[PDB]
Amino acid sequence: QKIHVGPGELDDYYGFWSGGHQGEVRVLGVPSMRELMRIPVFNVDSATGWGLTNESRHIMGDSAKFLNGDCHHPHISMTDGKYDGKYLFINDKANSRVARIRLDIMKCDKMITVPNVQAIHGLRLQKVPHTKYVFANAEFIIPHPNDGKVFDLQDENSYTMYNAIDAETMEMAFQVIVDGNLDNTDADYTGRFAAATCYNSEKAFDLGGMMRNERDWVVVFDIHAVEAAVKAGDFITLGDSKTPVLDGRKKDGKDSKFTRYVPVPKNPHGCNTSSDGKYFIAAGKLSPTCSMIAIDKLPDLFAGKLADPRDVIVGEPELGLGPLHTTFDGRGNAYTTLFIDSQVVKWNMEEAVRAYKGEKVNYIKQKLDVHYQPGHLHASLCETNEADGKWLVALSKFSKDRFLPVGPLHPENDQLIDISGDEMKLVHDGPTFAEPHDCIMARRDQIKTKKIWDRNDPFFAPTVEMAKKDGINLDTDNKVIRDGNKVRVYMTAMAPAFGVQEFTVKQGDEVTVTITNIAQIEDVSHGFVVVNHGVSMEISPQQTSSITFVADKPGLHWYYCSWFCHALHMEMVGRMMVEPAWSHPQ
Amino acid sequence: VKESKQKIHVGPGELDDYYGFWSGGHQGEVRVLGVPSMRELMRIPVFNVDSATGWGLTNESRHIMGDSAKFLNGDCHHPHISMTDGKYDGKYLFINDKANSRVARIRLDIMKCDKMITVPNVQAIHGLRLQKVPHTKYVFANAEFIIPHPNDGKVFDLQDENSYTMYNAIDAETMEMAFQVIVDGNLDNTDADYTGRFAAATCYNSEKAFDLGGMMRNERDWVVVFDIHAVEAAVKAGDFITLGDSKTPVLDGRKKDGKDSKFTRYVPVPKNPHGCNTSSDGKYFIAAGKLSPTCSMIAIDKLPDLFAGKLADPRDVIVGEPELGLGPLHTTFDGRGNAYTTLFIDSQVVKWNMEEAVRAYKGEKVNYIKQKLDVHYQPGHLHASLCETNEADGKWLVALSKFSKDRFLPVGPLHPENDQLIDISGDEMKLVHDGPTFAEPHDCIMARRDQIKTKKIWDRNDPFFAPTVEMAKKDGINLDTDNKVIRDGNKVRVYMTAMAPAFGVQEFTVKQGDEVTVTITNIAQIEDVSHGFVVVNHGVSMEISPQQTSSITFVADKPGLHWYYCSWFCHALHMEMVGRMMVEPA
Ligand code: CUZ
Ligand code: CUZ
Ligand code: CUA
Ligand code: CUA
Ligand SMILES: [Ca+2]
Ligand SMILES: [Ca+2]
Ligand SMILES: [Cl-]
Ligand SMILES: [Cl-]
Ligand SMILES: [K+]
Ligand SMILES: [K+]
Ligand code: NA
Ligand code: NA
Repeated sequence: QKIHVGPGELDDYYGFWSGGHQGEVRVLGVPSMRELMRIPVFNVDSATGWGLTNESRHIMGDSAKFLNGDCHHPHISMTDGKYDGKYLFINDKANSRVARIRLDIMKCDKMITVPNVQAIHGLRLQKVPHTKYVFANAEFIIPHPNDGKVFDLQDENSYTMYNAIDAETMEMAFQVIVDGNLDNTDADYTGRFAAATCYNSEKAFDLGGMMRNERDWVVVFDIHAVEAAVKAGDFITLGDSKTPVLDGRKKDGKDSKFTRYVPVPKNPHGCNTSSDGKYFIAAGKLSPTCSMIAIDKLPDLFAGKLADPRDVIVGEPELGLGPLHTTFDGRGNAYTTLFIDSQVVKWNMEEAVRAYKGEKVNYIKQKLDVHYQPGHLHASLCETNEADGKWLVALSKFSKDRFLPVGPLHPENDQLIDISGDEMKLVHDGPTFAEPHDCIMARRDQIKTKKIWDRNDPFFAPTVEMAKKDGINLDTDNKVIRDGNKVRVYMTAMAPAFGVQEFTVKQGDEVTVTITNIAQIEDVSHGFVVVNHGVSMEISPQQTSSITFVADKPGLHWYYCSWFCHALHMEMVGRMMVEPAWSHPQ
Repeated sequence: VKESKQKIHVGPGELDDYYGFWSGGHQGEVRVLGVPSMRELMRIPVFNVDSATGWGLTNESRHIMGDSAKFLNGDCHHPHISMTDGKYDGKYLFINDKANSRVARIRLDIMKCDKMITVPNVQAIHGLRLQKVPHTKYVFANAEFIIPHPNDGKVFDLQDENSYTMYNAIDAETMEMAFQVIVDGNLDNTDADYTGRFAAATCYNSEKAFDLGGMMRNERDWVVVFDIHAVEAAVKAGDFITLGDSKTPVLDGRKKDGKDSKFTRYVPVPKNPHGCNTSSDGKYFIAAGKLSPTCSMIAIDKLPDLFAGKLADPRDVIVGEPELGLGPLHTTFDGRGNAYTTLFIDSQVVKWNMEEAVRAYKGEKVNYIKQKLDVHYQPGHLHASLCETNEADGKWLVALSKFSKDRFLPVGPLHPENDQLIDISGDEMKLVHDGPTFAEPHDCIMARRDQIKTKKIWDRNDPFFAPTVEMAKKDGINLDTDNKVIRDGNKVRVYMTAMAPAFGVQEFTVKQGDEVTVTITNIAQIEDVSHGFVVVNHGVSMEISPQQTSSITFVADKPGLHWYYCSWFCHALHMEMVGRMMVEPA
């Protein structure tokens, strides 16, 4: 398997890395492991202006006031259990959001703050018949309402919820109240079932409390039952949110129609659907095991045909210390990170099942040392029925001595491992910033990107509507619109000249600058920076972008094009002249 | 005969040979790479807001940024490492911000920005380089754009006698201004000699024009040479003025009725010259012709005669003007007598011999051009290892090219820069690696592994958080031991230690509207065991590495229970390293 990509060669896969607490999404080439692009999401990007521009702040909504995010879990939309390459979704644990990235323009195009919850952690997508729902875990138990009268996690109105978002509209679809809490989640290959791990069945807030129970569980959701209750109007709402809320808690030991709780040791973490659709596999973490839930026993479980929820468990292999996550080669082997033992363990799922029935058999095939303390791992196409068994990435949390010293803060070590054969082979150590937790790979032919924007793209359609009210034709006009103490500058941009090279305003005016890059070539980006005003944005071919700032300083203020576009790029500049306040009405 | 055949593969467990410090371009950070692997080992936030470490959110970072903490953007170009006796000493890295007119200093032992200055009475810090000999006493910085003085909105005319820009000298060690020199025209790039007496800067806008045609009118602009000794003498004698409310000594380096200043000489050089690079043998200031297909070589040892009025014509210090190709922008050196220049139009690196160019300028028929290597595409800066020092080792060359086109997988309308690693150890340049990068790093600098020495854990006396230690002292707090909540009206100052896997303060209660400061001291002594702190749905995030104290301030504006958690995976029980803020309603 080609390991190195030389000058002029292309990578064979796209990799989409979470940015962790840095808040962006990163696009890598695999197997070179080089970063090809950064996609700002919850971070503020000085380069493109994401978080500064009107278009990006419109997408972020009120959450544009936050300059931080914490993302863990990127996933690609699917149709019939295969990537369709339309969208990538990712969580924000810090400010309780889900974001959608359009993979044709490689930008976040939608973002939602999940109502009535704290901390969106686990996230994964419906596989079949396609990604109708984005499933997302809120990790922390809170009071409802959370108005400061009740703080007790044991109150009957303290709980967290499972969250389903409509992938296409990026509006909430429903929420399910659960017992305990929620960690990671995955979905089956039928559309009926989803599952999530819980580690705080104790509803405690201290370390010892959260470890009290020998088993927590994975909670299984019957989405068909949830949808049926929603259509029937059998739901409630919380606070000011219209999201249908269904109650998936037990009451007096009796199960709800929406959930079943399978006892699983212990503070389990990863929750991974095998690529043959057979199992939800939960990583035992504090228990040295994984628990294998037979998806084809779930209908019987929900129909009272089983005596004990544990009856849906058909394997519980002992693997090593600190199992966190599992992935799949598509040849019937699973791969699990051992955080404490600092290894990846390769094991055969069907032999673990046979061992659980007492048939003594060694289901462990190999243990590979990684460096060090691995969290997530990802095999190429593992989340689809096309799992190809070629590449594996294990994302480790302590790199110690594997890279040059760079001070007290160390990079992470994401190691690329060749799994095309019987023996796992460590091939590359990839240092990364800010703790990517998880990543996802896609074949090159599964991603189709645009090189020039469409003029009707929804990303800036609101800006086009604003332009229309001013009588502006964005493709041709270079005009300064005045409206009280607001100034709206509309210009075209074409290397190496701004279409409006100077304009004059009053001190204190609120200035919006809208720029349309009227170029037709590829890779001809322009920028716009106003010196000493904290103003910066990108405009790529056929894109319209805009930004708003207050001209709070009298005098002459230069603006310039930031994106090197030309031999005369140093010279693509303009001037904003600000008349002093003492010369205008006080 | 000697071949170019260095290894570029750095396998698992092997370490890079050099550090690379890349500018973050319009994204605003500095990036630490390993060379020759070209992998990114660390990101150092400077002018960007970093969600991961909290740079731009924490009190320590906003203290360093001062009032400029209000800006969320920067635009970097030119990273340089401090020198002693013309060799890198590994103490500091400096970098410019063109967007908000700043210079930042990075401490290379902790890999953090530790000082920042907004340069007074200028717009757009672009060109930047360090004094070499006897050490980096001054940071020299170009303000690119001509502005009115004062810039109070009375005069906008850039031809006015009080419209100009200035050359800036910052005291490298105190990061206070040392002096400014008014110049004719504008300033592009700058470098310094190997004695401390002279510095020089290219000027592309000798015309003081605002339009593209106006800026290209003069057949020749110049490089302006500064007699720094003469500037220092005048400051010591008190022969200076000050501008506005800045105490910075200001010297007038303009020509007056054709009469030269004591501080400057203007050497005519074609055309809109751009790069300004000092050869590693200290013989030449080499100015790249850009619009002229040449480089101009200024003999540094003729400059004393120039300033003494011993030379008939300022062109007499020009001793070479090789013709190289289309669009020469920047030059670097292998220490063997060759220069390497980027040809932006021809899209090449041209290797040429400086002493042979000097002889050609006298009329000898000698071919000084050795090789032209195609690069991909449109190179700007380039950098050979240790080129800025008398130890230039002739091993590696990076050319930083602005259009990557088809050299990487497509990733939408925006494309990465192509930073290409070239083996120059032998007679033939050899292209060995294409490195995609984000946001146009413009330039980079390399250092031997043994020139950089970093701390593995923080010193408790570190100036970086000394103001926080002082705050703690005023509250009677011992940061190494204490877990306490101080109440001060509507202000709450929480102080806690942190150790995997538990915050030293796991709950605290405040009043809605209180201003909360959380100060955390990581009392681990194990390398690489960093913790984080995130307050859910409050926009609060920061890093605390071993023995560091970090603090962050936010308003508790939402009643109810609000979770905080450790963002840095630190322990098998990382998910459970959490606490609760309880906010009582008003
Ligand atoms: Cu958020 S957890 Cu194992 Cu996913 Cu990192
Ligand atoms: Cu700022 S310019 Cu040729 Cu240096 Cu990039
Ligand atoms: Cu437009 Cu550089
Ligand atoms: Cu401290 Cu994770
Ligand atoms: Ca538990
Ligand atoms: Ca000129
Ligand atoms: Cl998982
Ligand atoms: Cl230069
Ligand atoms: K780490
Ligand atoms: K570019
Ligand atoms: Na939205
Ligand atoms: Na300062």
